[PDB]
Amino acid sequence: GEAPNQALLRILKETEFKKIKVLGSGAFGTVYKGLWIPEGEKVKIPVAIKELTSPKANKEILDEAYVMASVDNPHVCRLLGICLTSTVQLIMQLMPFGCLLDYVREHKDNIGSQYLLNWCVQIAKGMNYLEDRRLVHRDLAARNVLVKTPQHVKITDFGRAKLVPIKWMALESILHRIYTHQSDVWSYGVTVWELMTFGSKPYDGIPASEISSILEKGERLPQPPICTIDVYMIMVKCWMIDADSRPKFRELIIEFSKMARDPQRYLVIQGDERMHLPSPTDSNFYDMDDVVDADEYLIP
Ligand SMILES: CC[C@H](C)n1nc(N2CC(C(C)(C)O)C2)c2cnc(Nc3ccnc(-c4cnn(S(=O)(=O)C5CC5)c4)n3)cc21
Repeated sequence: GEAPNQALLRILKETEFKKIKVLGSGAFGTVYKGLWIPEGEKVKIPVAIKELTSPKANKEILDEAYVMASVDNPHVCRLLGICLTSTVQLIMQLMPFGCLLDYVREHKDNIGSQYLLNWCVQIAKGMNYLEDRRLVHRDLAARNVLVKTPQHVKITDFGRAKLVPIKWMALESILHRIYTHQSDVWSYGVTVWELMTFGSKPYDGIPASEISSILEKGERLPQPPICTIDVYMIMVKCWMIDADSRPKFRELIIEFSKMARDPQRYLVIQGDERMHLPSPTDSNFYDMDDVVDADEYLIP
């Protein structure tokens, strides 16, 4: 059959989690900001703690734990461990800049072409990795891309990942519930559109029930003002009826990489290049002592 999944599920003690405060709540559940202080290791890891006491809630979150514990890529979010309390909690890496959707909306005036094109390469890299691991995300959107640093993004939310977000879904998925890596490619094109429009809602005001009809007639999301025909043509290719005619994620990495070498040729932004976003070599970016990021804290 398939290859044995030898990933390790780390059961973490409640007593090892300090300075807990709410980051956000919604349909997704509740995400808390915390500090993981393991054993006598002299490390304080900034963490995010997710929870959806119901047996069906524990089933769904343990399915997300299963997928999230099985992934290992710089552009994908890995599970650090789980905490078994009244409800099952997922322990993950704190992404200080939150989701990419809210980031593009709040920092629109300082987001340049190089940042936008790099985010596209990075999302495609993480997506290609999921394809290698034979995983179909089934919920790629700008809301599910987290910002570690303005120059480093990662894909998350494995609640729907396998081996309804209508406005992000490929037409085969809306009509026949068919999900493939090529259906994820359609969602990637919508994710790209969301970025290029600085967080615009796709098909705003249009009800979900009308989307399938809109797509069948031949209607697609419009060309963002900053997008050259070069960038939009890539988005359009992700939205073709025939899934096999859509680009492969490895081709999106190549296409956006070439473009990111001359970003002003592919994205037209007023007051470009001069736009600055916080870097790790800048003041007040970071007890403070013994703080180690999850990407630098390997195994026990
Ligand atoms: C995505 C929204 C979630 C509430 N959230 N908010 C953050 N903070 C906002 C705060 C400021 C204001 C300072 O910007 C940063 C934040 C930081 N790290 C992680 N960490 C991770 C890591 C891996 N996965 C997840 C994860 C998985 N599912 N979800 S979700 O269901 O909340 C997603 C659909 C929104 C988050 N979170 C998640 C974070």
